This record gives sequence, C-alpha cells and structure tokens, in this order.
Amino acid sequence: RKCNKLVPLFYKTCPAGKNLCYKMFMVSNLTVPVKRGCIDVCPKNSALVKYVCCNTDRCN
Amino acid sequence: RKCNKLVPLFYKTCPAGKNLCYKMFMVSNLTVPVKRGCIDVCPKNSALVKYVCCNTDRCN
Amino acid sequence: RKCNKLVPLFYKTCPAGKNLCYKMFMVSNLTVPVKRGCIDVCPKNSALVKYVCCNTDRCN
Amino acid sequence: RKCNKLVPLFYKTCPAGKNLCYKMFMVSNLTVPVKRGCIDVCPKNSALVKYVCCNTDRCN
Repeated sequence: RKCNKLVPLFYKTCPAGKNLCYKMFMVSNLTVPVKRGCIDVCPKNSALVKYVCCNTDRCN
Repeated sequence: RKCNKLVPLFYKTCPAGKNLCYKMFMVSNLTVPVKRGCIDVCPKNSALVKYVCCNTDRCN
Repeated sequence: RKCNKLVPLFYKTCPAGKNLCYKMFMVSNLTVPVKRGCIDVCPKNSALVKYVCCNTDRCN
Repeated sequence: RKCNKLVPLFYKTCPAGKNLCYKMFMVSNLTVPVKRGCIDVCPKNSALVKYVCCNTDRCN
C-alpha cells in the first residue's frame, strides 16, 4: 500500500500491517487536513477530530 | 524515452506508453519544480498544479 | 529549527538535536542539490557528496 | 581481502588478519558513511555508530 503524505503530491510505501490511507482534520477546519499517512483501522470520529480512510494506493 | 527525475542529475527509462517528459509546478510558481518524470499525454485542466511536457530525451 | 525540504517550497520542524539545515551536493557539482534537510553536525570528510550547512530557519 | 575506501570507487588490500570489510555510520545519518575499511571482527553497534560488515571483496 502506498499513501499520500501531508503534502499529497508525495507518497510513501506503508509499513507492514497498515493497509489503509487516511486524512485527518480538525473538525473546525475541513479545508486543510492536519495529517495524512498509513494506518491499520480507521479511528473513530472524535468531537474535535475527523478521519477519512480508504483502501487503495494514494486515495487520501 | 528517458526522462529526468526530480533531481535531474538522475534519470530513468520511461515505461511503455509514456513518451513525454514533464516538470510539474505549483500553480503559483513556475520556477520550482515539484515533480519530474514520464507521462503519456500532458494534463491541461486548471488545478493546484501545472505540467510542462516535452518529447525528447531528458528534456525535462 | 525549521528547514527546507528538497523541494524548498516545503519545510519541516527539525527533530530535537538537529539544529542545522543543509543542502547536499555531489562533489564538484555545487549547483544542483541532491538532498535537503536537518542535521546535528555538518560532515567534513572527503566523499562523493558535500554538505553545506547553516543555522537559521529555512536557510537551506 | 580487498575493501573499499571512504570514497568507495577506490579500494585497498587488507592487512593480514582483517578479512571483513565494513562501513560505519553515525546513527543520526544513514545516508553517508563516515568510515570504510578492513576489519577482523564486526563490532557491536552503539548509541553513536552503526557498522555494516561483509566478508567478500569490495562488498562495503
């Protein structure tokens, strides 16, 4: 699995066990993610934090 | 086709069907390449990024 | 400390302990950086590559 | 045993009793070794340095 980084024109190969890609937002600001990378399962949505997950190369 | 990589001292052979080389820029700034490689046809849409393509070896 | 990445439109906060920014060049081509980042001490041995370091934010 | 020097395009014949070649890194910089040569036994890595050793000609 490959995934985009915070600057999404670049990407990285994921470590073993992490086959989702994700995009993380402060709920107050849905214009720009604060983080992007690899992950195992999608974290739950917090009151302050929103996750978007998908399962193909470079989908975040 | 051979094309330069982001650091243009270095280069690669293009896969089958990619016979243009490109430099990719942020829309703001057309002097600092953000990516370089091979491509089949040059993208034209207004986006966050802009491609400049060419058709000779290591022309990017 | 903050330093530029290889595409110097982008940058990062240095990990603690690394307070210099650097460009890395091939030897005798001191015009095309090959790497950019953060480092603790500027390497000085004769090698295939040459580091040029500075100690202010984004000075590389 | 012949081993590569810090500039690894050049090599040297090892003294007697040194039949491994090595390269040594500062742990903070795995890009460029700080040392190369001949050795008898691969030393343990430390908090400060990493050794890579091998046992054939010009393997470092």
